[PDB]
Amino acid sequence: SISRFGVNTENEDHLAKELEDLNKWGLNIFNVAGYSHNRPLTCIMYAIFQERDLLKTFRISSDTFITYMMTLEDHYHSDVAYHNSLHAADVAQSTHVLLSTPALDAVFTDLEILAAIFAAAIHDVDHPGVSNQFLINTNSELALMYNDESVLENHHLAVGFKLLQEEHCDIFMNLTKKQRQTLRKMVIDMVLATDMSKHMSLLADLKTMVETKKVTSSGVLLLDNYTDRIQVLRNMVHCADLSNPTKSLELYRQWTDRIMEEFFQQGDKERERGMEISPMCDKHTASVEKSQVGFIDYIVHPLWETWADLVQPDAQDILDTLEDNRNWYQSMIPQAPANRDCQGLMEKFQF
Ligand SMILES: [As]
Ligand SMILES: [As]
Ligand SMILES: [As]
Ligand SMILES: [Mg+2]
Ligand SMILES: [Zn+2]
Repeated sequence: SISRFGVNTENEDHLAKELEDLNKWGLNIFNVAGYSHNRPLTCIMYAIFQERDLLKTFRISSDTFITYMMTLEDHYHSDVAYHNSLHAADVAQSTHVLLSTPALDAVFTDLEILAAIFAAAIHDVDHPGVSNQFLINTNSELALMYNDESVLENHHLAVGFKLLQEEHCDIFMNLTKKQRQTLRKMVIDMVLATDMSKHMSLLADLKTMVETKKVTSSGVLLLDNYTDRIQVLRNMVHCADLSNPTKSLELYRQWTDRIMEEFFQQGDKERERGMEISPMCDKHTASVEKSQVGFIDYIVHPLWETWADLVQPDAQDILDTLEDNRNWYQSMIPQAPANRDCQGLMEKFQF
């Protein structure tokens, strides 16, 4: 209901224009946030669920859905530069687009589609704007609870599911016990997979799958067993999570400005607490351009190249944009002279 969003007819008309790109890679989620009183995750998720008739299929009332989504979205930190609800909204919408790629047509069940989009929506909830290592190094209660392993990722999941218990928030109330068990299994799998420390293993497994790749007479992929389906889904969400460099430059630049701002803020916290500054977190040493080029060359491109292979020729335009964006950043490198976590990777592979 538009009233729950507090949007007037004028901005509702603006949103109607923006949402024409709901099923497109070119959707501008920044504009959606601007016309929805900064509730891009709830707005885009509502639009997605309506578009896919998910509310109908799973007997989720608009009331329960919006209440839960607004609750979830409010648990993202609006003062965190990158890992906020705008990023979650972007990953959710990007996942929604990837799910409809021709090569995957009719491959996934409605429960798997629900699980993937839900996973994308909650994958960074209650993110503090600092890395797992920062939490571990400060002897954070969170790190102690999760034994220093995928600390934030485990937390995002715990929060995402815990919020279903708040008043009028159980969007899975009408799923069968079996469906809830299966969806929960898949969501946990996908969110845990967003831990950048698992990237290399994910890509390797994905490549191994592309080898045994099977298609139909029309070209559609064939995934008849659960293990292969969840493997594609976990990589799909991971790709959506790493899709910023594949969007139009106007968007990509904003995403980059944001992640750097977030890294710099962690750097400020480290300096404030007498800690050594983490890689990429010192604005007076960080090479933004070099870092993006290196990150694309060693992490993003390899991943998307593999995904494109799996769904060829579906993701060709994405690869072209990624290439153009990479070369733009390489050109922007101030005319100069001659680990296993995002921050460490960006510093290591720095071009
Ligand atoms: As909306
Ligand atoms: As991320
Ligand atoms: As990252
Ligand atoms: Mg994350
Ligand atoms: Zn993310």
